[PDB]
Amino acid sequence: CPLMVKVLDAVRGSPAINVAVHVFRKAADDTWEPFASGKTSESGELHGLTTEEEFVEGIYKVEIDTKSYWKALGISPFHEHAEVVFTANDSGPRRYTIAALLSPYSYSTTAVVTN
Amino acid sequence: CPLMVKVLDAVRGSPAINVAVHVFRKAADDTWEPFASGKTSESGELHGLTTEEEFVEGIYKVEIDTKSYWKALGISPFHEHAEVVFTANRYTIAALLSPYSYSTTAVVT
Amino acid sequence: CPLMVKVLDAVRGSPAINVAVHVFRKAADDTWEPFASGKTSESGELHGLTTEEEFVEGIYKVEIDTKSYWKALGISPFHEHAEVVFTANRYTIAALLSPYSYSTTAVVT
Amino acid sequence: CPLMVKVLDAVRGSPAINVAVHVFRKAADDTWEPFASGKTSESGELHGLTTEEEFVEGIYKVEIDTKSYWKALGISPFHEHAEVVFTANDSGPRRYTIAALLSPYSYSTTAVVTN
Ligand SMILES: O=C(O)c1cc(-c2ccc(F)cc2F)ccc1O
Ligand SMILES: O=C(O)c1cc(-c2ccc(F)cc2F)ccc1O
Repeated sequence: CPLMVKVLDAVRGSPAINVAVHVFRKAADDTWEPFASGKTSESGELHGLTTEEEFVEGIYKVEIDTKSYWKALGISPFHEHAEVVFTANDSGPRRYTIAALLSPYSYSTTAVVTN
Repeated sequence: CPLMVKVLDAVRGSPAINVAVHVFRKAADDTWEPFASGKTSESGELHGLTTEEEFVEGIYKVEIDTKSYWKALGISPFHEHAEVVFTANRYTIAALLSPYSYSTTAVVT
Repeated sequence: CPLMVKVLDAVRGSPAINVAVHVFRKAADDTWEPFASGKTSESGELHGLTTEEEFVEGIYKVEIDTKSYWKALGISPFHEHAEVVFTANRYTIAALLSPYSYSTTAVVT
Repeated sequence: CPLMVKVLDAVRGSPAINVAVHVFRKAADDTWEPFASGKTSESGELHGLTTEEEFVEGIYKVEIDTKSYWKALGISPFHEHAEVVFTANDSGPRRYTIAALLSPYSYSTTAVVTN
């Protein structure tokens, strides 16, 4: 599994469950094409987005729909969403985990990149 | 000054200086229109982006060119940039930068 | 002012006001001795902890009473406090607070 | 496994491997007693610190030896270590993951607490 997303909730100390995630890939003509989407599980994880074959070199945008998450919990947050934009697989294939930690007026994002 | 940006470097424990910042406002047709831009100062701060008059309610995007910042230091970064997207309904957008990670917070006072 | 502390609230997007901060210096016998203390201001800042004269090289501990802060808001927090331990060899110790998480950074200029 | 520690490296985008972790428990007389210790694996994780039976109610300090980690990589970091101090199991037993994200002049810590 070459692209995984993990989301945690810094207010509740829990995984962030059922968070919508949209992934896009920058096309030849510089527009963002829909690549893959899904939502985080009970463990705050989203797997199965893509395959090794499909996940070619490119610039990818991972959009985490944080606003809808916080709104469902009764919190009016600051951000519309958390976007993570990165070049992937430009010196051959890697496995990426995009991790986000969410608070209503703040988020943090890191990537763990392995061979 | 209703909107300011502050950027810090988590590797060096310093302001992140001369970092390009571009701000956009969402247009009626769902396009991002150029609003304001600047480079962070010696103190890692960017002031004077806009005025209370022009900073009306709307959806805004603040894009921080983190890649160029790391590249000028000879450090390979993960992200293409750091984007902060919010509805304006004083705003300080702060970002703390590492090569493979960033945090962003809004202080609204 | 060689040492200042700044605390922000990540739930409200605001300075964290009236937060108790205690600073200690490590003694020769490996004990923590009381050095300086204060409460954060309306801007979430604590200045005037010490002087250049007294702020000599050594190991320092900055303890931020985050538990009391959340408790006064009716929010059950995870941590007892936030501790920052460093060797002093201007220092701004910043902390960004959530109920189950905090981040701390040092800006040294 | 009721107490786990996970450590990531924000400079390299990798788990933080072989990081020393010391856990203490506040004793009756207000001193910190050695509870458990170990070091993070190739995945940046430390498991097997304690058992359900031993991990009673109390105030625990988890000390992550970040300075030694950064020094081994040629970086002179700001902090001596990252300390996480918390009351555990005070409304019955829980499972705790203490997560840290490390940069030379900054760290972040969150806890994920489950039943
Ligand atoms: O599985 C993980 O890698 C994980 C990670 C975090 C976390 C903590 C701090 C941070 F800045 C980002 C994170 F994704 C919090 C909890 C967690 O379980
Ligand atoms: O001026 C400020 O508001 C400031 C802020 C930080 C900081 C710390 C942690 C974090 F997640 C984000 C930040 F921008 C670090 C240092 C700092 O001076």
